Amino acid sequence: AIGEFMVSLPRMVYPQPKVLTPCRKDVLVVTPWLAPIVWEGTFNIDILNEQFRLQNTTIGLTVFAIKKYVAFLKLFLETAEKHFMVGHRVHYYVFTDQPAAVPRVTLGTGRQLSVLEVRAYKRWQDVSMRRMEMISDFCERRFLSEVDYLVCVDVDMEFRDHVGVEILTPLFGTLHPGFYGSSREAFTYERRPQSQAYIPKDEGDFYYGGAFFGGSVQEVQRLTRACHQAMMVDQANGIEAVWHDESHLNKYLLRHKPTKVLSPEYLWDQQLLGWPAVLRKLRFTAVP
Amino acid sequence: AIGEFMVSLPRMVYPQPKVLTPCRKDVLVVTPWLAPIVWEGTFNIDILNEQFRLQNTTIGLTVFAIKKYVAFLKLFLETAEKHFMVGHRVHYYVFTDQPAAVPRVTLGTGRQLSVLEVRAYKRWQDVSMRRMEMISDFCERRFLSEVDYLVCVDVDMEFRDHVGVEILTPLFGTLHPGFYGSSREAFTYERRPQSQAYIPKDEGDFYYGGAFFGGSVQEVQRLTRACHQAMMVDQANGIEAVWHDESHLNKYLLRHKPTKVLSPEYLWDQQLLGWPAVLRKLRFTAVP
Repeated sequence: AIGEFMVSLPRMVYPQPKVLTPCRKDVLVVTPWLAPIVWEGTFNIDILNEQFRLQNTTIGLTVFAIKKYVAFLKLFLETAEKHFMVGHRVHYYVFTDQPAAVPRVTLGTGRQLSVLEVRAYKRWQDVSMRRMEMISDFCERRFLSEVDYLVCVDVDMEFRDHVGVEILTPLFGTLHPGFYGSSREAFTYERRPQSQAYIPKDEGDFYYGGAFFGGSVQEVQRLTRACHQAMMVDQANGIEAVWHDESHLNKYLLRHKPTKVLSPEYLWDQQLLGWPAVLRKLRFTAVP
Repeated sequence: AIGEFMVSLPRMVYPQPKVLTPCRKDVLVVTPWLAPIVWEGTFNIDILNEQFRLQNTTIGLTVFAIKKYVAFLKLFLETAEKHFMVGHRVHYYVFTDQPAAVPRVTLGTGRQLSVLEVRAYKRWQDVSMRRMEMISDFCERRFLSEVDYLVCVDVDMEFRDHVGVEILTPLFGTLHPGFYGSSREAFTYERRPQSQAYIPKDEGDFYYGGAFFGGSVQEVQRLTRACHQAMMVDQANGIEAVWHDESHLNKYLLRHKPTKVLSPEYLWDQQLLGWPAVLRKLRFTAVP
């Protein structure tokens, strides 16, 4: 559960934080609205693990695997078992058009998987809107009873390093690895005023990736509901945003600021971008 | 109100945050448990003001003025009117043994003051415990109906610069200006194991000042209730902590980590410590 009376932490011995020493000198570690930007060196995972285990935290992971993308699930789940929220309760939700193609992956204790079938829609429009629509319906269903936080990711990926409770907060986005060093005029936001996703050239904090976002169930139900309704307006107006639900996600997080932002450690592509010195760990990566 | 459905922010034009430029290179701006440490240069006050005004935020300030300390109230309130939460709804609660000695200070719109009398206790023990006891009783009374956040400060102080919604969070402490550069063995925590406030030599994140703490009403009612009960145990055991309620506040915030920590900008003494280059603004200061 979240925000509930929480017991005292036990005695712990760790290095004293030093007020007059920055934790990173090469990157921004806090937004202008005082949300942490999560990089290696910003968190002590031992303290955070204690805090979240004392709250009996359950994390849901949602992933959509449609048509040939089912091929990606075996590595995705195997690597999640090695690196995602180890030590905590996890519930994976795999949305697919092919229930029988889901691989039988062995899970650690406290971890479960549900397979949810999707309707194989006739119209590409309903396909484009499907993820936001489905996440928001289950949010008001199983998710509210079953998990405290939801993480929504793409399947054509693998975990290579720790992804844990440091990311948990009411609402988070992740810096897209193609744009974290770019000026805002270069961001690929929707630029046509006729779209609900429109953001003007002089606005924008970050370009967030559609492949990794999440939050508390309530906040994820708000975001996905908003993006789905906005996409439905655009479809009625005969316009499709340049980057589909990612365009809507960016308009949402511009107007409703995330309470944590994840660094590109959490969403990377080594084939296209290599391993820059500013990335001390590559945690969740494109499969080539 | 807090955590309630919040409307979208309006269009705003401001400088793009740059991911590859730290906001401060001379100080730590985030704790190891990912709480922001609030310094000048870490926040855009325009964004935060919008967020908190859209939530119709009311901030209560509590201050105790006993015996000759009533003399400090005129400057304390006059300077609060110039610098504390301007633009937002404020309710000052002045706890005093001398209701008639409270100065008639002119308040801006949306700002009110209540005078609450204290019992002039016979025993110094009940005096030492009085602030935590009284704050926690009103927390379960007027505060829960009347304000969203509570800030609890000492009266022998003056505001010299902005103190605003950047500080608001479920639970905050402030770095004591005497210790922000010290190692933990130097912190004046209670060191006797017989006291409820005991902290061992190898433990401790920061030394927090008893003169400036706060949070949501629920979290402040938890902290003050805990410190009052712990002080009552110590009194039954015939021990008084070295720094009274400040010792208990430190034991509390060690075991229950604050969600924001305020830099010594927010609690300073220029007579004793000058104006170091690391302090870009001196916001709330000892009266000499």
